Amino acid sequence: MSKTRVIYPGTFDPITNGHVDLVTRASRMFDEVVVAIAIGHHKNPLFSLEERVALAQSSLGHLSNVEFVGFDGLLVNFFKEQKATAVLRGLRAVSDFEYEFQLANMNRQLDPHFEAVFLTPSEQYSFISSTLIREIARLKGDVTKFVPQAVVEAFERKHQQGW
Amino acid sequence: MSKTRVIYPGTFDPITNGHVDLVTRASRMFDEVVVAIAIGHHKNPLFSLEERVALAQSSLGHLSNVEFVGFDGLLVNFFKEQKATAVLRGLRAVSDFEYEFQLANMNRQLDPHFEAVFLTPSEQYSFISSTLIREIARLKGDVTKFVPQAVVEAFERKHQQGW
Ligand SMILES: CC(C)(COP(=O)(O)OP(=O)(O)OC[C@H]1O[C@@H](n2cnc3c(N)ncnc32)[C@H](O)[C@@H]1O)[C@@H](O)C(=O)NCCC(=O)NCCS
Ligand SMILES: CC(C)(COP(=O)(O)OP(=O)(O)OC[C@H]1O[C@@H](n2cnc3c(N)ncnc32)[C@H](O)[C@@H]1O)[C@@H](O)C(=O)NCCC(=O)NCCS
Ligand SMILES: [Cl-]
Ligand SMILES: [Cl-]
Ligand SMILES: [Mg+2]
Ligand SMILES: [Mg+2]
Repeated sequence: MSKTRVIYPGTFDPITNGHVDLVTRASRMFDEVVVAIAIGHHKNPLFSLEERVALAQSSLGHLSNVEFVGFDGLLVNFFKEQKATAVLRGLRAVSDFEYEFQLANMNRQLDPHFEAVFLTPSEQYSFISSTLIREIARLKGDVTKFVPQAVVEAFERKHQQGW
Repeated sequence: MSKTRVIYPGTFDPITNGHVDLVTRASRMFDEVVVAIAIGHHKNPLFSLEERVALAQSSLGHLSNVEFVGFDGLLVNFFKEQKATAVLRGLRAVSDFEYEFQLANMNRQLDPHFEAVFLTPSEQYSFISSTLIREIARLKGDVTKFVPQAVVEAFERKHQQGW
């Protein structure tokens, strides 16, 4: 029996309670979990790579089997570099499901060793996404219930700097 | 690090190439896989429990980490009896996805330890289901491409007995 290593890729812009839930659930089922934060070199995140990693390590660092790594390029190249057992994704909605099904098959064609496993969210997180959180915060709403406290504060320090 | 045990529940009536693919993929990612064949005490399968188990062991017995077990009752009770890490399901279509999402949440309410992981099929199996296979065989079509050879023969021995 070998050691299992799953990658959880994402922009994590920012990390939410939903992502925390998934990573905790995955950490119980596999030997190593890598939170893989897509840099977004052409794709414009609100929070920088450094902010995103730090926000993630603050919510999940207490789990000893979870690593945190920024990446760019083709997910299958990252998959091979990392020697991963699988990629993990969460599935919140039908459109997620259909995109994810297509990506899994495309990746399996690029690399026959590729594998994708999916979790569905607990219902209390099923309505939460990074995009929507950004939108409420930007309009000065309160996102405390949907994100860790460190993310709450990070939104204030964006309001207060201008970047 | 503990030993992982996932249950793959199903009627497996009969097992298809799609199910074989999923179980092989799961066997690489977890320490033990249990093919859990729902007896169907009120729910009328074409093939008996004994036929279904045998057909499954014939396709998958070569994998040393796969067990085969009939069960009835509440899947969460089976989950606890088996001391499982998770239940595994395949997701072929949108309607699958929505039923599975609801069942995972219902089960998580019955037992907070419950967990469900999902795989999507390779595209060459994405159109295959037990129900459709039964239907083609019943109308004397050829199911050789969609099922292991032992299942082909089992359909002949049903044509030739009458049960
Ligand atoms: C798809 C990319 C951008 C990352 O995904 P995304 O931008 O959607 O990230 P985000 O952090 O918002 O979501 C992360 C994942 O967790 C899931 N998730 C998020 N929030 C929740 C929640 N509350 N509950 C459950 N699941 C959730 C998402 O559905 C997603 O699978 C990334 O994988 C990537 O760029 N990959 C490399 C590029 C590539 O190779 N692309 C094409 C060829 S493959
Ligand atoms: C849902 C039951 C009947 C089994 O599922 P089902 O009858 O759909 O079995 P079947 O063998 O056809 O499918 C098995 C699984 O593999 C998947 N699958 C089948 N063929 C393929 C394929 N070609 N590719 C990918 N996935 C596939 C299915 O989508 C399904 O998840 C069973 O779980 C059950 O009865 N559980 C206990 C009852 C219970 O507790 N029910 C309600 C309270 S939870
Ligand atoms: Cl996003
Ligand atoms: Cl069926
Ligand atoms: Mg998201
Ligand atoms: Mg089926």
